[PDB]
Amino acid sequence: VNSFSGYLKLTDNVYIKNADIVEEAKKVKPTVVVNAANVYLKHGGGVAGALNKATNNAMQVESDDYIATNGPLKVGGSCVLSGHNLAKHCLHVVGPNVNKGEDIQLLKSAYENFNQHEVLLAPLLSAGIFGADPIHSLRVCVDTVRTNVYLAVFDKNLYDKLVSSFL
Ligand SMILES: O=C1CC[C@@H](c2ccccc2)N1Nc1ncnc2[nH]c(Br)cc12
Repeated sequence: VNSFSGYLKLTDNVYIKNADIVEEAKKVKPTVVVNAANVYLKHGGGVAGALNKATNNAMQVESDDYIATNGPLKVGGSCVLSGHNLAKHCLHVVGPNVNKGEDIQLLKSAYENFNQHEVLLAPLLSAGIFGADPIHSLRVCVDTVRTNVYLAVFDKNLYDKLVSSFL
């Protein structure tokens, strides 16, 4: 039993809700919140910009130190950093950005990072400003993640379409 509330159950382990991931994180304080990161951990917009703003830029300060020490992430890769006031940990995961021309096959590799954590609050990777089809992203999530994932979808119109079309 965990503290997530109001989710529709898609599969044994995948759940979905129309919610702002920022407000959901602030309420649940999950062990792991997933960020829709880029390789430079520059949290300027989309989910990343919103999560970082909610930390009063502390996520960005921590991220800049991480990059100065370790260099950029790989597309499809991840790193674990602090969750600040939102969660215990933030798993920064880099899905391919279609608006940069990156290989959508890397989306499965991106979701594989979730399997290192028993329970996660997460957005749909490569959706939104990353330019991929969110229906496809949900399919890859369901077919790749085996741990318990609670997906927050900000756009209500998109949420209804994802549910109505789910196989
Ligand atoms: O609906 C969706 C589906 C695609 C996803 C997204 C991911 C990265 C960049 C842009 C969009 N997205 N957006 C949010 N998903 C969850 N929580 C959110 N909070 C805010 Br603000 C936006 C937001």
